Amino acid sequence: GARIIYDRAFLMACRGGGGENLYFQGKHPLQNRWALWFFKNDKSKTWQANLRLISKFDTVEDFWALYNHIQLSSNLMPGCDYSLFKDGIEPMWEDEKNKRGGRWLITLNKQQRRSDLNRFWLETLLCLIGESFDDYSDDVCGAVVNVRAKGDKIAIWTTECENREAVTHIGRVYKERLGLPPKIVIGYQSHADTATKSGSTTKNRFVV
Amino acid sequence: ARIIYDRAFLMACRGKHPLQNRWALWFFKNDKSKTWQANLRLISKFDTVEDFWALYNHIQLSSNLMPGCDYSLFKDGIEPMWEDEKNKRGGRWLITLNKQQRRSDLNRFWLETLLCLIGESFDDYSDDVCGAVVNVRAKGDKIAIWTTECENREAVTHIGRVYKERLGLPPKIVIGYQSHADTATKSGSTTKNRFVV
Ligand SMILES: CC[C@@H](O[C@H](C)CO)c1ccc(-c2ccccc2F)cc1NCCO
Ligand SMILES: CC[C@@H](O[C@H](C)CO)c1ccc(-c2ccccc2F)cc1NCCO
Repeated sequence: GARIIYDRAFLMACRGGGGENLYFQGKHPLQNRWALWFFKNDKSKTWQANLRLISKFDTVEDFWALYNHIQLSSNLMPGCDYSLFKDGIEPMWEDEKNKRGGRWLITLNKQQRRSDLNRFWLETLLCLIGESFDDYSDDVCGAVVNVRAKGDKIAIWTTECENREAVTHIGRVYKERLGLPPKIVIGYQSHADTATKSGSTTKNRFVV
Repeated sequence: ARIIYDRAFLMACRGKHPLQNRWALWFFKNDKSKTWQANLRLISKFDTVEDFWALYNHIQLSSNLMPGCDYSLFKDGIEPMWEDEKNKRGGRWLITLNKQQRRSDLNRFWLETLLCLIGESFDDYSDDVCGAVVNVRAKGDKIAIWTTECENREAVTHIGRVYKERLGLPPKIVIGYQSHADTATKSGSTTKNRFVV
């Protein structure tokens, strides 16, 4: 009665349609159901009005259908954010599953939009849907991409910043899967520190 | 697979269970010194049974009934205005309540409407549902389910028959479906009903 885990190679092989899905039993179930959110930035609107749920999915094939659809139907607008979160967790730090939590953060420079945004974001998505952090995948809430003019942010959000073992294992595996050099250190920030603006930086509770 | 909750399951969850859709609760007062942008205020969004009940229990305790007001629950991304792309070709099953039935049936009928929406009570035809509107008025209240396409007769009349069943209305009491394009034009004391159940 075990966790459903997909490595990167298996998820890539399941890409590009193909499956007949006979008996509604030929699709590959995910451990969790996931919801894709969009948060727009315009028209003098409340935080709630700008957050929109796009779509939910709980198979590898339906992930790839949505991915292929967004990849062909959507263009990149700064001010926007996309978030993939487990079903029942809103992509806001005030949520019961995020308020005690935080994020592993990747910051991309202006150059790296064109070179690394799509690659790093896909690798992040596969880490989530594939349950890549072993038992510590349960600490994962979701992932956020902030598209910005200064430079783009990609983050894995986790549920509890005081779970050092879980947080640091997520961190180490994520950095490995992004193929980041050991010189490039990524930082974990409590959402409670990120919420308070106190200077040019937020404190990192952990680094890998 | 579609997430469907019957009435009994949703009531059992009242003091997390995902909804098929995310829903947005809107409030609208008729005020001309402010116009349709400032009058229409978003109150809150939700996509679980428990968060529906938290908001319901909150509004039920914290809010008192003012005529001229309207509340609307619509799917996330559909504004509660007929000009919206998802409503302009559509219409509404309308329940009109007399002055007496404000005290007896408003809260009951409105709750039953809400459960039909969040529970996906119309089978595949729940996708034709946009939302629901309650207009609190002195003449007598209005409750309506809004659907996306008035030319989908099969979708529309299934919704109306299930809705009428869930309101526990007698078969003598016939409800009417009105195109938003007919309701927009004031032509007398009544609007034409494209269908009736
Ligand atoms: C920031 C990348 C953004 O780019 C779009 C093409 C618009 O610029 C984007 C957003 C969401 C998803 C997404 C799809 C399926 C499941 C979860 C998801 F988050 C994928 C992408 N991009 C893929 C590569 O283009
Ligand atoms: C019956 C109209 C109004 O009644 C109050 C007395 C108004 O001050 C009302 C409005 C919205 C909601 C509502 C709550 C949660 C989600 C969607 C909703 F539309 C519930 C109610 N009434 C509850 C039962 O009386």
